Amino acid sequence: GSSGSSGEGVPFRTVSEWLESIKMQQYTEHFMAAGYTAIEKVVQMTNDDVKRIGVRLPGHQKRIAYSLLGLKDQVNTVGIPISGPSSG
Repeated sequence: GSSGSSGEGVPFRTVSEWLESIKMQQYTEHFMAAGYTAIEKVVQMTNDDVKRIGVRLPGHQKRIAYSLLGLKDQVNTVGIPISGPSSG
């Protein structure tokens, strides 16, 4: 352990900036009604939820589901993500 620069987490602050990123802002109206106005809850929802919110298509589903993975991953990471070319 060590004390220094801490923080970081979720990349987006609103569900709009998140959905719009994957061309799914049109579904935002549904996400809110379902109770996913905040990314904090948008990550809690399961794959099935993505089908209940309104999305019935295969693509629109994966498009969001795949995006959810990065959300839970971002909040998990204490700082910046790993990479190849980096000292240490």
